[PDB]
Amino acid sequence: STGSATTTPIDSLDDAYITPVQIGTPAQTLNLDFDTGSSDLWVFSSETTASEVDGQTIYTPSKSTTAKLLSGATWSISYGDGSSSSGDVYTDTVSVGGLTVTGQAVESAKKVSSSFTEDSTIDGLLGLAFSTLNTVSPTQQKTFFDNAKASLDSPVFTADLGYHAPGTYNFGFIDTTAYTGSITYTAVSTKQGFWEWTSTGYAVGSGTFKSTSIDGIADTGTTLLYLPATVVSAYWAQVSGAKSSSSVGGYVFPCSATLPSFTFGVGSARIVIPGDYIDFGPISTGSSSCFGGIQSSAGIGINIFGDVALKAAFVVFNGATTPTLGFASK
Repeated sequence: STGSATTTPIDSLDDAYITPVQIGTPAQTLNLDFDTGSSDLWVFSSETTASEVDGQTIYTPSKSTTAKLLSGATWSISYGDGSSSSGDVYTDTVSVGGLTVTGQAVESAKKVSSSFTEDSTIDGLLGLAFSTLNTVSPTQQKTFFDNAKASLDSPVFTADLGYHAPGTYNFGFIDTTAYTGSITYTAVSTKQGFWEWTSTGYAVGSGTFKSTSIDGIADTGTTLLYLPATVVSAYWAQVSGAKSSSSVGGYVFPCSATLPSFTFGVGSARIVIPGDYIDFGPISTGSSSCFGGIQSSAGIGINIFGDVALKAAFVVFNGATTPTLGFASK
């Protein structure tokens, strides 16, 4: 089997991407944030505290003839941005782009933090990291990809995120029309539960490539590109007037600037992020200070190849017995 679904930016900045997901019988379609940095499929639901729902579409398990309470199971998750959610668990039929999993753990939110409430466009998350990170207790649950894997034509999914445009998540096949050149594959460590890999270096604009190992995670659920402070300083030093602002929370730059590109290495191959992809617009409405799309990871503990980086590539998440990542230009 295979699946193919379009993923759409939630706003004009590509702050996140939503993909429609069918849950239950008859189908209830919710728009989920596919997140290769986490491993829980959770939704706003009929159980979510009413004051914490503000425009989201909710899953109502009592209206699904295939929903079953997973008795005793609870979940609770905290994300790197400080947001969180928690609740109980049903199993139900879940379909993405024509690919159906029966018995998928659907984690129903009883509580969500304010940033989720405040984002009316995201009805939940669909985790695509390794199932060892799944938070369901006392019986850990498998991700959608893990449950689908054996049925897929090939044990892979691909992320093809658009810049200010829709893109595609495919399951079970590699669309050879969706990229240029060849796909370069690189090793993955699953020791932290992430799609963790080592970039071979970087360049700023037309500058020379610096060969240096940068360990980080391919994370579709993170908006920006978070890299070591040395690398980020070298980038922003090429933008007149750019500075790190403690009050804003990162590097800002004059909105009148033209940003240089940023290149990252995948083995001997190179992925070029155009400068425009690094512009996240005014820090507040009407400001001439703009927020940068490349930020320091120094306070995180891990480097994160988020959407800014991934949207410049066609990315293969290869879930073979020994997982690997593939990157191609497009």
